[PDB]
Amino acid sequence: DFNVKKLAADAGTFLSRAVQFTEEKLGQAEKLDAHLENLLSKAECTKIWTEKIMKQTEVLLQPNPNARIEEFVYEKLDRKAPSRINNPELLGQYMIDAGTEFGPGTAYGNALIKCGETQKRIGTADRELIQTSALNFLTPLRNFIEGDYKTIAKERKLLQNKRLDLDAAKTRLKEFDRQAEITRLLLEGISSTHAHHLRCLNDFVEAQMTYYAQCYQYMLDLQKQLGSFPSNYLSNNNQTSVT
Amino acid sequence: DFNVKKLAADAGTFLSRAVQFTEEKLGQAEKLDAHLENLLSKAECTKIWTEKIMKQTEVLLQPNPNARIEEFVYEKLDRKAPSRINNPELLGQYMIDAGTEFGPGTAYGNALIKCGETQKRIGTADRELIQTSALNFLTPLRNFIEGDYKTIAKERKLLQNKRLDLDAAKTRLKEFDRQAEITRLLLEGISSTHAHHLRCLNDFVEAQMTYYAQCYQYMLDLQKQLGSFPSNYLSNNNQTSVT
Repeated sequence: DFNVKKLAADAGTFLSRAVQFTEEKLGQAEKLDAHLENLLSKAECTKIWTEKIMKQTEVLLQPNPNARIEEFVYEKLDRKAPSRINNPELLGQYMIDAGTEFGPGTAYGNALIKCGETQKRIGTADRELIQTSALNFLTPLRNFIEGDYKTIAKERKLLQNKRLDLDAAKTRLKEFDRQAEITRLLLEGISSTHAHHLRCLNDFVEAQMTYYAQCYQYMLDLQKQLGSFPSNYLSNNNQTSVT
Repeated sequence: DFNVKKLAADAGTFLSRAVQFTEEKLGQAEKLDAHLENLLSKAECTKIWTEKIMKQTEVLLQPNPNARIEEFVYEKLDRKAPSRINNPELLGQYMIDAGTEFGPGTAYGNALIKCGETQKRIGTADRELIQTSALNFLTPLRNFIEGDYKTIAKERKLLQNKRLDLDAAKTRLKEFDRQAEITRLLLEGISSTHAHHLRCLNDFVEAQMTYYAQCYQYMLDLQKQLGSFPSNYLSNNNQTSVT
């Protein structure tokens, strides 16, 4: 009865320390009073959070910092680059050829090109889905990464550089005021004036959302375009079908 | 200017952690809520404080736990063991022989045995000083070490033993009440009912104090017993002296 005791005694420490082992892709700022160290740590969480949503919409598997390495490389122009081909275009690309190869004297000939044009028009919607996820969700946050975030990192880097310079200036008894003011104004701008990312998430969920209803209400029309075999080919003299 | 910065940068951590490196001679009790862990830590400080005053009166150098090792060994009976010989007995032991060897036809013959009997009667006072420091200051605290402190350590040892037993009894869902009551009554007895050591320090300072005035007022009598040479041998026809 002592093994299952000692088995839970050194496993509680392993279960308690299972958090601080991963989820790191950048450095850490210099350890300033709690009014400024809390703003600097909140800036570090704001940096890791603003640089950890854009890894999520392009690939479909993002549980790891490999998607953050995929996010750290960035692209501004879309020139000489087409859309990525999706599942519904390829779900109808063969079926067009299968419908013109199978046979026209059969009720599948009024049926396979209906599903083929259905998949080929969900193909343009999924071509739109990769564009509305990359133009209003990937683009302005990336331009804010290479915009004022370099200015914020520059002002806090010169803050942490010249803080030790004024430590040298004040500790010998007998560039930090203006730099700390611009840095603290940038930190209070990215904490208090945070009306930049509520709209980004609230428009990203609408940009994902307004494709699902369109392709659903287009796939509802396939039962109307395909409803002739429970009404006209149901009464066929060759075979009966499902009503 | 960066060396004296880094020199006073890594040295602040060494100056901040210069306390928790020594002053330990026993173990530590098991880490219970703050009402009981604070009483257990107060019991640990009460144990280290009650077992760290008796090291101080016998030896004259106690800055270290070597005096605590000298304090951990304890003695009850004083049988076939005389007093330790002190400085004033040995300050007059030769001077008796020097006075009976030097010469009686000289005013030092009325002077050296006066200082010799002075040092030989400070000798009995310092023989008394080792007894009043070992009988009312060393003895009852040592009898309290091997008295109810073993009972306190036994009740808190069975508390910390059967606390994990009732942890085993309560964590498996679907001897500690009475033991914790006797233990908590002993901890609240050694915190709240602490009218045991005010009298010990208040009598130890009187036991040290009432030797100093006795030997001072006895050494004041040496100027009266030795005042005949500024009055009778001052008017000697051989030589004059100091008045």
